Amino acid sequence: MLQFSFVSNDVVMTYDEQIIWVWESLNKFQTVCISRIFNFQLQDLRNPPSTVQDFNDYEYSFNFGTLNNEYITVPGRILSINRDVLIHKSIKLERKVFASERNVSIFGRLSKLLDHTNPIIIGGDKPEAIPKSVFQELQSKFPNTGELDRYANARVHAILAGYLDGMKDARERYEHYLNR
Amino acid sequence: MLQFSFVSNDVVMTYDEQIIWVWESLNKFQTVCISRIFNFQLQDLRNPPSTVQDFNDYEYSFNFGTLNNEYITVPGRILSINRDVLIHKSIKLERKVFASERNVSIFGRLSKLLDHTNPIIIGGDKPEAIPKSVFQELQSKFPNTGELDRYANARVHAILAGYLDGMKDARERYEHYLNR
Repeated sequence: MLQFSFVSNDVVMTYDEQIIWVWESLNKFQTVCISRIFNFQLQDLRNPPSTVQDFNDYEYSFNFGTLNNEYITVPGRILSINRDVLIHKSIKLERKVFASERNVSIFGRLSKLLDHTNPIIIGGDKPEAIPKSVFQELQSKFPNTGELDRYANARVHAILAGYLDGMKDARERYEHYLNR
Repeated sequence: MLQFSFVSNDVVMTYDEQIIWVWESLNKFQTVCISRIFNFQLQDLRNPPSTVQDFNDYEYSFNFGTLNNEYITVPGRILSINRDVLIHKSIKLERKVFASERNVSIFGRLSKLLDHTNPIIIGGDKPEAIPKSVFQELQSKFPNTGELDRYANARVHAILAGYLDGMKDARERYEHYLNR
C-alpha cells in the first residue's frame, strides 16, 4: 500500500509481502522501484532498517517531494523522467495521480510527448499549469479496471467465436459436397 | 495460490491474505468464489476448519473434479455453467486452463456460445473433444499480461496525445488571427 504524508515541508511516501526485497535492491544498486512507477534512491529512505529488523513490523518511509509555496515538487528521477513534476496541494496525493491501470506512468508518457524541458505543473494559479479540471478529465478518460476487464472478455469472446464460426464454415463447405 | 493434486480418483484444488473470508462466505451462503472463476459449495471442502484455527497455517482443500478413465470431469457448477467440463490427463491442471488474463472464465465464455447441452471435452481420443492442439492454440491467442499492458499504455498515450494535439490545433486557429 502507498500512503502519502506531509512531515514539515517534506512529502513522504510510505510503502507497506516479503518487503525485504526493497532493502535488498537498495543494498545491491542503491535504487529501488516501488509500485512499478516510483524510483527511489538510498538517500531517499528516511528510516533505514536495522540489521536485525523484523520486516513484518517495518514500513519504508521515503522522501517523495518537497512542499514549496502551494506546490509539491516531485524530482524527475522519482518518475524516471527528465522534467520535474509539480502537483498543487489542492490535488490529493494518491497513486492514481501518477499511475493509470496496469502501472502506466502518467507523467512518464506525458514527458516523452512534450517538446519542452520545462517541468510538468498540475493545478494551482501558475499560468503554465495544466488546469485541475483538464487533469481530472484525463484521469477519467484513462482506462479503469472495468475497461480492461471488458477488453479481455471481448478478446476471449472474439477468439472463441472465430474458432466456432470458422469450424461451422468449414463444415458447411464440406457438406456442400455431401447428400447428408 | 492455486494448486491442483490427485488424491485417489478425486481432483483436489488447494487454495492458499486473510483467508478467513473463504470460511465466512461458506458460513453465510454455503458457497464461495475462489480466484473469481471457481464456485465451491460447502460440501466440496475436504478440510473444514476448526473454530479455533489459525488461518496463517491453514490451506483450503476443495473437491474440484473426478478422475474417470483418462478424463478429469469438472462439475459445471464449479465454473458457473450448465455443461460439465472434461480435461484429459495429458493436459496439466493449472489456472490458465480455466482462466485468461483479468479473470476471464474460458469455459464460461465458450458455454454461452455453444448451441448444445453436451459437455465441453478438451483433449484425449474422444471424437467430440476439442483437440489438444486446438485448445493450446486458443490459449496462445488469449490476451496475456503484455497485451493488456500495451493496450493500457497505448490508451493513455492516445488520450494524452489527443489533449496536446487539440491544444496545438486550438492555439494555431487563434494565432491565425494574430500577427505575433
